Amino acid sequence: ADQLTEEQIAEFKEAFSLFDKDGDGTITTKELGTVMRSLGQNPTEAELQDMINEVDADGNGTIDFPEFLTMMARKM
Ligand SMILES: [Ca+2]
Ligand SMILES: [Ca+2]
Repeated sequence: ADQLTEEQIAEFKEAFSLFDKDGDGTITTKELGTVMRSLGQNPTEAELQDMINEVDADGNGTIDFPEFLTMMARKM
């Protein structure tokens, strides 16, 4: 288990699906709203822009699964 057991990791994969509902391979900022919100939270518009950028490794302005996982490492 790197991050966590295959369970938690697997769920992170599922969470990814929940994020990228379109399956475009790209979590958008607006989608981030949905994302954080879906986990049962309430982000501000700023939080969408900022939450992405804070965990954007490429500086592109989008989040993928790999980046999500690194973010997940921060989630602790
Ligand atoms: Ca998307
Ligand atoms: Ca990115």
